[PDB]
Amino acid sequence: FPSAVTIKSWVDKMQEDLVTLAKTASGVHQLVDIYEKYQDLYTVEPNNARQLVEIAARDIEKLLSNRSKALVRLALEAEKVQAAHQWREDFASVVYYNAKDQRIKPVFIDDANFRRQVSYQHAAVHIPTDIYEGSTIVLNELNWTSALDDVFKKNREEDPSLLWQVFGSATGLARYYPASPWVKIDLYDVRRRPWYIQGAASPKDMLILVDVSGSVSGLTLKLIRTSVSEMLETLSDDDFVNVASFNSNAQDVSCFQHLVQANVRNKKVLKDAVNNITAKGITDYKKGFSFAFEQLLNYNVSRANCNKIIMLFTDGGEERAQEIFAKYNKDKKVRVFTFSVGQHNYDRGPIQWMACENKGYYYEIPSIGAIRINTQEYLDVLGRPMVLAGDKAKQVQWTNVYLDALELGLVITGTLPVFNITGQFENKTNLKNQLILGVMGVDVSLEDIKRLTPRFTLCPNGYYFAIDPNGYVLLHPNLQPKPIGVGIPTINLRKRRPNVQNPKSQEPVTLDFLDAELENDIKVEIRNKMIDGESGEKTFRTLVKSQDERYIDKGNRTYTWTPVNGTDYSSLALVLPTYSFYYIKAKIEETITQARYSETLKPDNFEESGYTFLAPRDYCSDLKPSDNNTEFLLNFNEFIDRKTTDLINRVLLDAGFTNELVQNYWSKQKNIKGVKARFVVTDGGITRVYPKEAGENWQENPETYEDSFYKRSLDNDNYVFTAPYFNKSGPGAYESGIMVSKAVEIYIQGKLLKPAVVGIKIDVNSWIENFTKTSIRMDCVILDDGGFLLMANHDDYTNQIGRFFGEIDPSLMRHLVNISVYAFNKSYDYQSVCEPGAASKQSCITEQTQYFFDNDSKSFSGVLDCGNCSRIFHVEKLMNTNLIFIMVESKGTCPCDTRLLIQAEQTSDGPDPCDMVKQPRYRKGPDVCFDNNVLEDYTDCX
Ligand SMILES: *[C@@H]1O[C@H](CO)[C@@H](O[C@@H]2O[C@H](CO)[C@@H](O[C@@H]3O[C@H](CO)[C@@H](O)[C@H](O)[C@H]3NC(C)=O)[C@H](O)[C@H]2NC(C)=O)[C@H](O)[C@H]1NC(C)=O
Ligand SMILES: *[C@@H]1O[C@H](CO)[C@@H](O[C@@H]2O[C@H](CO)[C@@H](O[C@@H]3O[C@H](CO)[C@@H](O)[C@H](O)[C@@H]3O)[C@H](O)[C@H]2NC(C)=O)[C@H](O)[C@H]1NC(C)=O
Ligand SMILES: *[C@@H]1O[C@H](CO)[C@@H](O[C@@H]2O[C@H](CO)[C@@H](O[C@@H]3O[C@H](CO)[C@@H](O)[C@H](O)[C@@H]3O)[C@H](O)[C@H]2NC(C)=O)[C@H](O)[C@H]1NC(C)=O
Ligand SMILES: *[C@@H]1O[C@H](CO)[C@@H](O[C@@H]2O[C@H](CO)[C@@H](O)[C@H](O)[C@H]2NC(C)=O)[C@H](O)[C@H]1NC(C)=O
Ligand SMILES: *[C@@H]1O[C@H](CO)[C@@H](O[C@@H]2O[C@H](CO)[C@@H](O)[C@H](O)[C@H]2NC(C)=O)[C@H](O)[C@H]1NC(C)=O
Ligand SMILES: *[C@@H]1O[C@H](CO)[C@@H](O[C@@H]2O[C@H](CO)[C@@H](O)[C@H](O)[C@H]2NC(C)=O)[C@H](O)[C@H]1NC(C)=O
Ligand SMILES: *[C@@H]1O[C@H](CO)[C@@H](O[C@@H]2O[C@H](CO)[C@@H](O)[C@H](O)[C@H]2NC(C)=O)[C@H](O)[C@H]1NC(C)=O
Ligand SMILES: *[C@@H]1O[C@H](CO)[C@@H](O)[C@H](O)[C@H]1NC(C)=O
Ligand SMILES: *[C@@H]1O[C@H](CO)[C@@H](O)[C@H](O)[C@H]1NC(C)=O
Ligand SMILES: *[C@@H]1O[C@H](CO)[C@@H](O)[C@H](O)[C@H]1NC(C)=O
Ligand SMILES: *[C@@H]1O[C@H](CO)[C@@H](O)[C@H](O)[C@H]1NC(C)=O
Ligand SMILES: *[C@@H]1O[C@H](CO)[C@@H](O)[C@H](O)[C@H]1NC(C)=O
Ligand SMILES: *[C@@H]1O[C@H](CO)[C@@H](O)[C@H](O)[C@H]1NC(C)=O
Ligand SMILES: *[C@@H]1O[C@H](CO)[C@@H](O)[C@H](O)[C@H]1NC(C)=O
Ligand SMILES: [Ca+2]
Repeated sequence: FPSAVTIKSWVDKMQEDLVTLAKTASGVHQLVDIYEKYQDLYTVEPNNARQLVEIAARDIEKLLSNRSKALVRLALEAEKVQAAHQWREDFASVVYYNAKDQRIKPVFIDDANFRRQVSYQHAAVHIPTDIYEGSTIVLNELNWTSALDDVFKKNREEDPSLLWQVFGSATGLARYYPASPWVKIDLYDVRRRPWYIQGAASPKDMLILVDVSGSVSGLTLKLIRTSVSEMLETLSDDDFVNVASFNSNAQDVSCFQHLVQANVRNKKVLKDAVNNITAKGITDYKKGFSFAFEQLLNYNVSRANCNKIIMLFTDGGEERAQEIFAKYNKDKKVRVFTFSVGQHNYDRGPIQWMACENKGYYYEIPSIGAIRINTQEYLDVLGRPMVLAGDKAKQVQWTNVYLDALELGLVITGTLPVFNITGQFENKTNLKNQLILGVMGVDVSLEDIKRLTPRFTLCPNGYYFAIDPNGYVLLHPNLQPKPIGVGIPTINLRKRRPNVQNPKSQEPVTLDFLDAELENDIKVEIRNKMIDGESGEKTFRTLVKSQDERYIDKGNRTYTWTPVNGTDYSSLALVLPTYSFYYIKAKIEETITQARYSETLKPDNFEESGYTFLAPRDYCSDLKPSDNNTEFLLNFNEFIDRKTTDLINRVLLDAGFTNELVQNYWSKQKNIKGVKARFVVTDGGITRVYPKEAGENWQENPETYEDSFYKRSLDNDNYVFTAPYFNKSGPGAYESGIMVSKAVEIYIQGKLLKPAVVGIKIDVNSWIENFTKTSIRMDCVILDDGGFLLMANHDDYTNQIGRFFGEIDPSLMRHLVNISVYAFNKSYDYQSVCEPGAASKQSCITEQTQYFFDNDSKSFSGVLDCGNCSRIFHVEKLMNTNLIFIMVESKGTCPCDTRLLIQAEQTSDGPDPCDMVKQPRYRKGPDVCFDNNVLEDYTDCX
């Protein structure tokens, strides 16, 4: 039973230790004087936030205008060549490429924009392996499409760095220049690609009715459970659905009861509802359709207000529901596509009738295999209103982000339909002009937009970002490839085969603005203002998740936004802290001075300067080191010695200042008693570790803007203690020790600049030795921001260093959150890969529970009562630093091993989507839309 004055005097002894050891060993107060002394070699220039945003909006506008324009050239030529064709029937005269293996076998160049072998002299062709022998529908369309060869080749010379041009086509071919070898079974139908089903129709309020009566059971039900799952893959993220069965009565076997958004997530609820359909009852078709036309009302919701589709997966029946379409379809504004599946011997008579009265189109499905071809030809009917406005339907329609099939990265496509002009201005009988040919696509990699958005003048905390009218993400730096979505991934191994590659999931990567950052009632008000807003900034105190999900910091974010002045399929946001409005412009003028700076950077001097490491960056002719930063550093010296424009000027100025911490403050100390290894990480990407012997175990990412502790120490105005991983793979441990950090504030003529982070990596053993000799002059735990053990007595805990305290003594920690200090948050990360459960690596949703300090008052006294043992806590925060000191009495007396508070990530389901739809997230759909011309002429279907 200790006493509070004696404890607080003893905490203030450990406070004055770790602070004074930090100020002496790190050259923090010495390095400011280095930055103060050289008042020259600067002109500190502002960022201005705004002026950055309007300039970077004009380049993202011109990039989508430069490539977009090319689309018009491919659409104008493709149609021109299509008029003069004359339909050859025999083919004894053609020579294309067939990229899956007369034909061509050309030369290949290893090229680096494509990261792959390209040709530049031919287009390649992908004919899906369901189709082909020479069948003169395919073979004739290789004829006129060969003309687009000159115009594909034209646009590389007009503007380089174009990625894949592509003409998709309604018969399934793809010509794409540059020609390249296509990447056991290759499924890949181009007509079901999100970039085709997007610019091939207008958005869609679908409603799927599924006959679940007693007559569908058997084969013809199993084809409906497959075909709805193959139907819903043809929906973009502007399209809405619902799935409704009918039988005796009617019901929306989905758990939604109205129309939903057809996200990645909301389509998964439907694929578990459809796969648990039972089959029993009596068909009636009158309680069914009258439930279908009510759902396509409900204006209450927030539908898209466009092509209304009722799709029908019945088997058969003798019921023309004539009393219903006269009730609801007098104005003929609901297209009804009807499918009739399986090999039932029923009456297909009425089902053909329902679709040819209601501008529909009857389809038929014999078996599995016809499912992929039939449920995509339903978009040729929806293109019928678009072709009748061919002067003004050629807008450009950009697709929201998805992974390329050729292995390029995240790419965004621009699409434009190509329509059949073969009589026009002469007009003509005009027989089948009411169908499109295909869609021209032009890719942009998001790296090419990131080339436009420089992330190296703003503090590593600052970053650009961009939101598309459905409230999803182009440039938030928390995206990364790998698909996202859905929940706990159950795979049984008791069902698979020694066979097929388990297909590649054409799903797009749609991250929500509320699920990249932390959800807050201000950032909602930002997004709903940013999604259509004209201009606005807001400065506020938020929770900022740290880059590795250990920690939560609290800082001031001043961010602003503006729309793209051209297209409206994006709007940008430059994000800046309050201490990053001013940056350092390098300005070096003597040419001897920067020559001496280059001397320092050579690897010959690591005994004198130490282990210097130089972050991978951009210039003319270099690469990305695969951990061989030594190879990058030698290549970088070859850049200087050939030189004997601002990144090259900054790093040379940065090395010259981090030199004078070594040769003037660390060379005069020479292996201090304590510490373990001094380190300096700056922006400019020069991280130096002084001794170089155990500094080879510096296991951190040398790119400083991706670096996990550099960003944290800029926010806090004091010492930050990081706690290392436990086991981690390897020796970061006792062998490594724990770290200290403090950013470096600079006082130029009334301004605030924080360029550098200076740190110490504390020896674990020597700081044990003070900690126990101070106690002779009881169960003590040093515990940081986040519940991680830094050190402790009792020596069963020192085998744990860095493990979260909830897996040590949870009864303290479940208590300690319940009395404030420390609170938490729980966010979701949609892209974390984990292992599949029970019934190798794939994507899943993980929870992330991150603990952090709440109030002030660094004195928390209180008593814990579990039962029949009680014990007394004295929780004391150390001042001017990031630490809690806890005095807990006697593990010893009887335990309470109830459970564990567990950090790290746990595989979980998402939020409840049945409740998430109720009050959904504000959004705005496009404005065009095309439906119901007077002409049309519906006399096909059949
Ligand atoms: C915990 O262990 C540390 C060793 O890793 C000890 O740190 C050293 O303590 C010395 C005295 O406490 C300091 O000496 C002082 O150094 C300054 C500048 O170097 C001189 O101006 C002072 O004259 C000198 N003191 C005297 C009496 O001459 C060491 O600088 C210091 N090491 C560092 C890196 O700061 C801690 O003392 C030890 N904790 C306790 C409570 O003993
Ligand atoms: C599609 O393929 C056909 C052939 O499979 C191409 O037709 C060919 O077109 C060229 C020029 O239009 C013809 O050349 C002509 O030759 C005659 C003599 O034979 C000459 O008098 C003309 O001055 C002209 O040079 C060629 O004969 C013709 N081939 C056939 C079999 O008729 C057509 O060009 C292809 N389409 C595209 C867009 O490339
Ligand atoms: C663009 O639309 C036009 C319609 O104006 C399409 O032209 C027609 O295409 C069909 C293809 O089935 C041709 O039918 C074929 O005619 C030959 C006679 O030479 C016959 O032997 C075949 O059995 C078949 O019936 C039709 O002739 C043709 N119309 C004309 C005036 O030539 C054209 O196909 C569309 N473009 C594309 C790429 O689909
Ligand atoms: C959405 O639809 C519901 C129907 O479920 C509407 O609720 C009806 O509102 C009228 C108002 O004229 C009342 O007379 C009815 O009694 C309501 N129905 C029920 C079952 O109570 C609702 O008004 C619609 N609009 C909104 C915004 O919710
Ligand atoms: C596109 O951006 C331009 C400027 O880049 C905007 O022009 C502004 O026009 C308003 C009034 O219409 C003026 O008050 C501003 O001074 C103009 N801005 C500039 C830069 O001078 C234009 O408004 C933008 N387009 C739209 C549709 O808002
Ligand atoms: C990264 O690249 C450098 C090349 O400069 C490697 O350094 C050489 O490594 C080999 C094998 O370990 C040694 O035999 C040489 O003596 C090293 N120096 C030179 C100048 O060749 C370094 O080992 C590479 N790192 C990794 C992890 O592969
Ligand atoms: C994330 O943590 C913040 C910590 O501030 C939570 O915000 C506080 O929540 C409590 C209880 O909900 C309120 O009493 C406080 O007034 C809130 N403070 C502020 C500034 O809003 C927030 O609720 C947490 N969010 C989640 C999803 O856990
Ligand atoms: C726009 O296109 C022209 C045409 O080649 C090109 O020179 C220019 O660099 C493009 N703009 C940008 C920002 O790349
Ligand atoms: C139907 O299947 C779904 C998905 O597995 C499940 O949630 C639901 O409980 C099932 N219903 C019945 C009656 O088995
Ligand atoms: C935001 O700025 C104010 C004024 O400069 C400062 O006092 C405050 O500490 C900052 N907020 C945080 C969370 O640090
Ligand atoms: C990780 O550390 C825990 C200590 O709780 C230990 O039980 C486990 O075996 C370690 N794993 C590896 C791979 O070393
Ligand atoms: C923990 O917090 C909850 C929520 O405020 C409260 O109901 C409960 O009483 C607290 N626990 C104790 C032991 O007071
Ligand atoms: C923060 O929590 C502690 C818990 O004891 C309390 O003493 C302190 O007053 C709280 N601060 C505020 C501002 O409520
Ligand atoms: C605590 O006391 C109860 C009776 O009040 C007794 O039955 C129980 O065994 C005791 N448990 C411990 C752990 O002391
Ligand atoms: Ca039936």
